[PDB]
Amino acid sequence: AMGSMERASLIQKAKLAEQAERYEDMAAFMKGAVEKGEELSCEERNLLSVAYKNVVGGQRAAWRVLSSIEQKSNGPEVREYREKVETELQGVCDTVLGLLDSHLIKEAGDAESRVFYLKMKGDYYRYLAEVATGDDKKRIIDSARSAYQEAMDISKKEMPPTNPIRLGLALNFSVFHYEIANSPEEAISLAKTTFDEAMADLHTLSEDSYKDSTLIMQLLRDNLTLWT
Amino acid sequence: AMGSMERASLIQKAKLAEQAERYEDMAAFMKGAVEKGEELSCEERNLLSVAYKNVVGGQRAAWRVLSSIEQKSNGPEVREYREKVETELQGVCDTVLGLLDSHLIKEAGDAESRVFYLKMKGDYYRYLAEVATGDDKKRIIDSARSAYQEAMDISKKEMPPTNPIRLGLALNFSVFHYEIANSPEEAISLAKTTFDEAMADLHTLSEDSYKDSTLIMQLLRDNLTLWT
Ligand SMILES: O=C(COc1ccccc1P(=O)(O)O)Nc1cccc(Cl)c1Cl
Ligand SMILES: O=C(COc1ccccc1P(=O)(O)O)Nc1cccc(Cl)c1Cl
Ligand SMILES: [Cl-]
Ligand SMILES: [Cl-]
Ligand SMILES: [Cl-]
Ligand SMILES: [Cl-]
Ligand SMILES: [Mg+2]
Ligand SMILES: [Mg+2]
Ligand SMILES: [Mg+2]
Ligand SMILES: [Mg+2]
Ligand SMILES: [Mg+2]
Ligand SMILES: [Mg+2]
Ligand SMILES: [Mg+2]
Ligand SMILES: [Mg+2]
Ligand SMILES: [Mg+2]
Ligand SMILES: [Mg+2]
Repeated sequence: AMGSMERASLIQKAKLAEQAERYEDMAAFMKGAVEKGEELSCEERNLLSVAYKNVVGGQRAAWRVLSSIEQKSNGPEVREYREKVETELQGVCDTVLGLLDSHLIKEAGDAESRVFYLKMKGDYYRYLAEVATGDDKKRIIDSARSAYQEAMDISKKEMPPTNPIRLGLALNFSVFHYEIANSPEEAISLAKTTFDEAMADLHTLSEDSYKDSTLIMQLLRDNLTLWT
Repeated sequence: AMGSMERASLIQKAKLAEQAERYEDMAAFMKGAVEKGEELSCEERNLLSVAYKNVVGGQRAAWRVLSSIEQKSNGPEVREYREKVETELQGVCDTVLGLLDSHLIKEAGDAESRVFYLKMKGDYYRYLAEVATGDDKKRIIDSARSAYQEAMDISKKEMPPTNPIRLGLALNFSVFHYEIANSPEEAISLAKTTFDEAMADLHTLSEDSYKDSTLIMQLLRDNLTLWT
């Protein structure tokens, strides 16, 4: 439906939608912008991520409420409605994964863009894994793992240890280990090594970069406190 | 789309949607329940009102953000996007007004139901008036006024001055006077008389009814403080 709107108009309206807290509209504007076929700038990548993270975050919160009610009950209505919300969540994840596969990741050559998109691929397979069961669950977990791992490999080679995208990737991959992969030790090791290597590199930063990096380091520390 | 689902299943899912904060789903379930053609119980009327008030409240907040940006700017994008949100808001209001006209109000014979629905009719024409301009604005304002006035007439004849639906009607009609009809004196007079007549009737109430009534009386007092 966004095929007739200018790329720049879609980006302008995504920013308006963010100000209005209209995240479904924001996501649809950014999907239309991606579908124009041009690469995204750093600012535009962040708009894309904010839009979908807010949409899927609402779905995940709803799914958890309904799943909890369903588990306590264990007619068909609670299961039906949890399945409805689950299907819509899966559809959002599949949409984001589709944009990354057609063709954001393959055209992303710079480390900052390529790591950003592979982290997104990890995150959306992670959200699919949260609602998956059984074997099907295994291949989805492995897809998340693989994406995160490729992102980590590039990030370690190409970015300093305080880079916020590198930090955010390591934070989310640590959460994947603790919450999805049943690997709390790997989660704790990753978060601690990431924190310590960032701390050692802070001296190289300006006041503003220091604020950006320490904000995400505090998230790693909050998890380490939750986990130990 | 809800024609195939049982009335009781729609009500059950509206309650699940409320717990999950999925207000658009809640509204669609309650629209389907109304369209079954049976009258609504007190609990079901409240589900209908909560669902739509949350949906339209999100739209009104967005519309205000976009309208403010538009006014400060005074390309077409801000106006286009404000018009999109405005049209969707109007559509929600027209949907609610349609349910009241087909056929909730005409089958509502008891004072508690009839006042509830006429207050809703007042409120949704009020939301249409907030975004209307010009003459068209006049007939919409008069529709809101007329609905509120019929509700007030029944409420004064049929309900005690502490009844929460009577109190809530008077609160919203006072807001209509102050914010829509440019009649701050009528707003203040209504809120003050309503407050005083409720205060005089509190002695007749149980502990729980007293809590219900004084909660809404505090809203009247908060407005009187804002307005004087
Ligand atoms: O509360 C959280 C915390 O999740 C973190 C924390 C650190 C890094 C990444 C995430 P997330 O990508 O949101 O799972 N996420 C969240 C956000 C919205 C809805 C729901 Cl149900 C959840 Cl769990
Ligand atoms: O902040 C309010 C206060 O509105 C009142 C106050 C007392 C009675 C009735 C109402 P309302 O029916 O929400 O206009 N409402 C509101 C609720 C959601 C979005 C927006 Cl923009 C608004 Cl203005
Ligand atoms: Cl359902
Ligand atoms: Cl490339
Ligand atoms: Cl638009
Ligand atoms: Cl009747
Ligand atoms: Mg063009
Ligand atoms: Mg049942
Ligand atoms: Mg399923
Ligand atoms: Mg490239
Ligand atoms: Mg580099
Ligand atoms: Mg039936
Ligand atoms: Mg422009
Ligand atoms: Mg218009
Ligand atoms: Mg009747
Ligand atoms: Mg009576």
